[PDB]
Amino acid sequence: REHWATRLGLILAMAGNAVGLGNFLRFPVQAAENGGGAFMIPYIIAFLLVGIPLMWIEWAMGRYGGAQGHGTTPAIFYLLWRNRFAKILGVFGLWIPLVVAIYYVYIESWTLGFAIKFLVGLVPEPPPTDPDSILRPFKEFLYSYIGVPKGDEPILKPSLFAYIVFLITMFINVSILIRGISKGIERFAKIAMPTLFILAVFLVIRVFLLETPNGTAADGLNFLWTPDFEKLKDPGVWIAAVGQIFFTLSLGFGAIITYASYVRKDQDIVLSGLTAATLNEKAEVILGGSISIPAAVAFFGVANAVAIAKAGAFNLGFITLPAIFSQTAGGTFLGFLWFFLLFFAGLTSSIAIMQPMIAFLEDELKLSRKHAVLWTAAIVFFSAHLVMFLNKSLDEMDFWAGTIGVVFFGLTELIIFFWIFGADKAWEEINRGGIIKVPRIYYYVMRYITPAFLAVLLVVWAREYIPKIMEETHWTVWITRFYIIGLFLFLTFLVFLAERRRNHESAGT
Amino acid sequence: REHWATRLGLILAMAGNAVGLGNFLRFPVQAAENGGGAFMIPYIIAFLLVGIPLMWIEWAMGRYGGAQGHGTTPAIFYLLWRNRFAKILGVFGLWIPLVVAIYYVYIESWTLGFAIKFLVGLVPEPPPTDPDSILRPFKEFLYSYIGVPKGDEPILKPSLFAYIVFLITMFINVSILIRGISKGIERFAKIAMPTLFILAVFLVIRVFLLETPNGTAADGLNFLWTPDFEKLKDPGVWIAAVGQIFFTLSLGFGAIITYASYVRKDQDIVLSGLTAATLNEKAEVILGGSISIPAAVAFFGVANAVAIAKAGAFNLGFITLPAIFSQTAGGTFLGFLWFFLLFFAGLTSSIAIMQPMIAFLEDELKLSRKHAVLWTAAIVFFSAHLVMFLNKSLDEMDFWAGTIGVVFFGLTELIIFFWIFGADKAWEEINRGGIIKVPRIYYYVMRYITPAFLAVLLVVWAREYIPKIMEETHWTVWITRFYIIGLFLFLTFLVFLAERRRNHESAGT
Ligand SMILES: CCCCCCCCO[C@@H]1O[C@H](CO)[C@@H](O)[C@H](O)[C@H]1O
Ligand SMILES: CCCCCCCCO[C@@H]1O[C@H](CO)[C@@H](O)[C@H](O)[C@H]1O
Ligand SMILES: CCCCCCCCO[C@@H]1O[C@H](CO)[C@@H](O)[C@H](O)[C@H]1O
Ligand SMILES: CCCCCCCCO[C@@H]1O[C@H](CO)[C@@H](O)[C@H](O)[C@H]1O
Ligand SMILES: CCCCCCCCO[C@@H]1O[C@H](CO)[C@@H](O)[C@H](O)[C@H]1O
Ligand SMILES: CCCCCCCCO[C@@H]1O[C@H](CO)[C@@H](O)[C@H](O)[C@H]1O
Ligand SMILES: CCCCCCCCO[C@@H]1O[C@H](CO)[C@@H](O)[C@H](O)[C@H]1O
Ligand SMILES: CCCCCCCCO[C@@H]1O[C@H](CO)[C@@H](O)[C@H](O)[C@H]1O
Ligand SMILES: CCCCCCCCO[C@@H]1O[C@H](CO)[C@@H](O)[C@H](O)[C@H]1O
Ligand SMILES: CCCCCCCCO[C@@H]1O[C@H](CO)[C@@H](O)[C@H](O)[C@H]1O
Ligand SMILES: CCCCCCCCO[C@H]1O[C@H](CO)[C@@H](O)[C@H](O)[C@@H]1O
Ligand SMILES: CCCCCCCCO[C@H]1O[C@H](CO)[C@@H](O)[C@H](O)[C@@H]1O
Ligand SMILES: CC(C)C[C@H](N)C(=O)O
Ligand SMILES: CC(C)C[C@H](N)C(=O)O
Ligand code: NA
Ligand code: NA
Ligand code: NA
Ligand code: NA
Repeated sequence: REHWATRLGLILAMAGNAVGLGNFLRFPVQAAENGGGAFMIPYIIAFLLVGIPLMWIEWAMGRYGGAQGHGTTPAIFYLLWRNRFAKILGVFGLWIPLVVAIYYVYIESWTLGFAIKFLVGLVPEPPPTDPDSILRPFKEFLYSYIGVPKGDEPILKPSLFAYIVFLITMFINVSILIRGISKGIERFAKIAMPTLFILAVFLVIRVFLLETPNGTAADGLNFLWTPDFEKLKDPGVWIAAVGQIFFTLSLGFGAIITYASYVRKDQDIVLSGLTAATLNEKAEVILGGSISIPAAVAFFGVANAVAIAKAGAFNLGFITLPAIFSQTAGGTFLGFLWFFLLFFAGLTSSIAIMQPMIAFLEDELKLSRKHAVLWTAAIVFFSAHLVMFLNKSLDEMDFWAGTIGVVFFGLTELIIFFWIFGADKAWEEINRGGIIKVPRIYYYVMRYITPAFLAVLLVVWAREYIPKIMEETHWTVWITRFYIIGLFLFLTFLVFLAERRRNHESAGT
Repeated sequence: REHWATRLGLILAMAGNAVGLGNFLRFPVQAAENGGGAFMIPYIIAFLLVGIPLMWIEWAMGRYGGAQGHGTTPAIFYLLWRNRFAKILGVFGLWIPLVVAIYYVYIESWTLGFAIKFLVGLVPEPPPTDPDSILRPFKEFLYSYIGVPKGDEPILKPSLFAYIVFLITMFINVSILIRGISKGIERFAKIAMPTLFILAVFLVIRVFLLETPNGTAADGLNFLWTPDFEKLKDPGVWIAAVGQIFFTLSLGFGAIITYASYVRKDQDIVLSGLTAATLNEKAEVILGGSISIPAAVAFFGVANAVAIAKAGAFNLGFITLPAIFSQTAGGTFLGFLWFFLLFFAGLTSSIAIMQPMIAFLEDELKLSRKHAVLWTAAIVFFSAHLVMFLNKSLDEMDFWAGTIGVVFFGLTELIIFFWIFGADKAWEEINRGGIIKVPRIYYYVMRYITPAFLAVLLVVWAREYIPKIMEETHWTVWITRFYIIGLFLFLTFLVFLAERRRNHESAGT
């Protein structure tokens, strides 16, 4: 089996798995939509009661499986729980990252296409004070790129440029993955993460210099970092905060598990896992939090900044920020640096969510790395046509896989490891080889608090939120539901084939 | 490998593969849409220049593959042509029958549901002369069963009854297939084919007694059997005639090939193949041709009968015929006998188009028959939800797979066997073990006339017909296109896995 070559390499690869579009695009919107500082308390609490303990659990399950030649959850769950149902529940750790990759790589491709156009100055020209006259050209630019519907049909028509850039983006992901863990992912992380850090710091500095008649970047920071204890009682804020913690730490996607499956059996995961998690959190709250929101607030004031965030997932990052930058000297190049940052952040994460399918095909069906990578890319490339052409298909996938799925899977993996496999065995396994030990209090957090917290969350979710989504959506949501259900049945079939191959092989040995 | 147990068994199974909904539903519409007797000359000529020679070619390829343990075209094409492209072209002999099964089993399920309701008398009551007042209730009955759209959305809503009957129909197909070739398919054919023949003869007799002020059944027969040489120049009629010959003989679906793969290496296929073909043709032109058209013509006259046929694929068989029968004593029970006939005709054919996927999984991935059958049923059952809920998805599948695909595949398989593998080797292989020999003239028909006839047909098709279909259809056709393209990529992946398994096994031996 492959292994990470260096400690630093492992840490930066895991940090790049985590630090992605979630930090720079998703966090500012979630924080802004949910009251700024009012979001931050539930967020910090979720980091402590869910993010940290689940991070250690995933690293441990991955390292444990990897020791036996298995890096993905159909096999790993079965190692932990010798029951046919383990293998079926395990399919979610292939299905979730595959479905997420299907829309995530497309959005990543937009950042590359925007980086290219901004570099070469093929960008809109706003009319030199009316905000709408400045924003409209950037709205039109995004809408033309991805091809937002102008009529009643729920159909998208991406530009030829966007489509070619998607192909290029898939090629770049493949170019890294095909080189494998140490020579591909790890080597890339050592270049990409320092680059990303420097680009991000530069942009934070530039933004901190923004001052207009409507405010300063300081006003943005104050909005994000001033607590509002009256919102601690709002379930929606808690649900938002927990969903963001899963998404941002890559938990419940089978991706931390698969990366950790390349950690040597004896090598520490306590300090390493904690470090990757903290690095992500710094990039999220310090870097991601200090760019878009303070820029928007400086230019528009808090109330308008908030309304922009609520407006769409992509408004702040693909329309508003470049529009604001366009009002400054060098602003087109600053937009380039922003999209380049987003691109490296996305790329280091998308390789992490394609690696589970790759590991499964290699570990369980015994494909060569080359074939595993190319068939993985083929399935993602083909499937992404749904997200490219069907309006809101992206939203539907992000909901089932990237929102509900990961929380369900996090609870599942915790129950399997800490309850079924055995709490003391799990605890022992997490701590084995640790440079530090997990604080004792965390045993009770993992065994009782985390699953209870998650279980309640899912119930309140399913009761007061999802009913309005199974009944109040356009009929075309069933196109995406049908297809991703088919993907699950497909992956289940592959796990069935893997077991038949194993059986036929055991009979020959 | 399994083998057919008896000569008669083999013949009736192959006759039941052929004799299906194509004979009783499709033929009358095609003949009626294309001038009755004006259709019949091109049809008879296509039977001689395409149907017969391709039937022998498929039996021979199947028997040839079966001798080496292979019943499906990815492997068989590769045996005939040791080239990677053979295996890829061979995927069409899994994809075509799977896609066709996906809509064909659903339509078969309607015949079972109608048989049930007609048996129990849960049928419409027409108002005792106005044709519309008699037809409308039967139109409404079909539209409620399958759930035709009442608004603008291209969405179907089948009744709960129709949905349960689809499940039952899948179960019945599975119940036969899971017993295998000799104890399942062959044993069923020995019961079903005589039943079908007797039901069909009874219905022809009953219809021949129809006389109304608008005409007699005799008028229907005269319309169908009176040549119109002025239509011999119409390409559309030729295209219609050839498409019907493929569909009705099950050619180009990989299904005759797979059945023939269970014929012993030494056993005759010349007389056997010819007999199955002739039996189908009698059931088509004598039985299928003498029921619906003469009934409709007797009641409505030729011009109206023709207009009914042009009205929809299903109007004549599911609306008009039962409406006409309802005007006669015992007419509800006669409708039962009609739908029961259609059900046995469909069932004996649907098992034939599921068997290729089953044979592939058994032969190439080494699944047990039980697992091959159940996974096949699962994929068909799941996929059929597209045809059940998306208006016109059925039409799109029937076009790409059941219309264009089979003609393309017929030409492909002929080129592979007779040109690449070798005309003299092919000829030798067809005739080996024959109780009779193929007439010498047919060597030149197979080598030159058949491929030339097909090639011209496809060109004239692609030039003067398909352009109007890639540009003049509703956007939702891309939902079905996307999904069936995904099915091809899926089957290609399975052929890739089969080759890797074979490779790993050869290295162990
Ligand atoms: C591998 C799956 C292929 C399914 C069909 C893909 C069709 C892609 O179609 C392409 O779309 C681009 C973006 O809109 C257009 O700019 C191009 O002109 C068009 O060829
Ligand atoms: C990495 C570089 C990818 C380049 C893809 C080129 C796509 C060209 O796309 C074409 O460009 C023309 C000129 O702008 C436009 O007028 C056309 O509408 C557009 O189709
Ligand atoms: C379910 C996902 C399948 C999407 C396949 C879409 C195939 C491409 O479809 C083509 O796209 C072009 C670019 O928009 C259009 O200009 C063409 O009119 C259209 O034929
Ligand atoms: C919500 C959970 C937050 C846990 C923060 C743990 C901080 C560390 O807590 C420390 O743990 C050590 C090891 O068990 C003990 O020896 C120390 O006395 C204790 O203070
Ligand atoms: C491609 C096949 C599409 C068929 C699905 C048709 C079912 C439409 O049903 C609709 O589904 C929506 C989404 O759940 C709901 O919001 C609506 O209440 C419901 O009427
Ligand atoms: C295996 C793939 C499952 C995808 C969702 C299938 C949903 C079937 O839904 C069923 O449809 C029937 C027919 O309209 C309705 O009568 C039933 O009330 C409904 O439960
Ligand atoms: C093989 C027998 C299958 C029987 C399936 C029963 C489906 C019942 O279906 C129900 O039947 C009621 C009474 O007719 C109707 O009023 C309801 O609308 C319908 O949903
Ligand atoms: C692409 C094929 C997917 C189709 C899945 C449809 C899932 C079922 O959808 C359900 O169907 C019922 C019966 O029509 C409706 O009454 C319900 O409103 C709808 O939710
Ligand atoms: C369109 C093709 C129709 C072919 C009909 C063939 C009828 C049989 O033709 C016969 O074939 C025998 C064997 O070669 C010869 O010995 C006979 O002389 C010949 O008449
Ligand atoms: C589920 C994803 C659907 C996206 C497909 C959108 C492409 C629509 O494009 C349309 O396609 C039709 C069918 O070929 C053609 O008749 C029209 O000319 C064309 O505009
Ligand atoms: C940042 C990592 C991926 C995030 C995917 C977010 C998916 C949901 O985001 C959605 O939010 C807005 C809601 O009005 C819409 O305007 C957008 O179309 C978008 O699909
Ligand atoms: C008989 C074996 C399967 C035949 C499938 C036929 C598919 C095309 O048949 C179509 O023809 C008519 C055209 O107006 C439509 O009314 C129907 O909805 C039907 O889909
Ligand atoms: C799905 C994950 C790889 C996403 C990543 N953690 C991010 O924040 O963008
Ligand atoms: C697809 C084939 C099995 C159809 C069959 N030959 C019929 O006439 O209905
Ligand atoms: Na992150
Ligand atoms: Na990343
Ligand atoms: Na037939
Ligand atoms: Na049949």
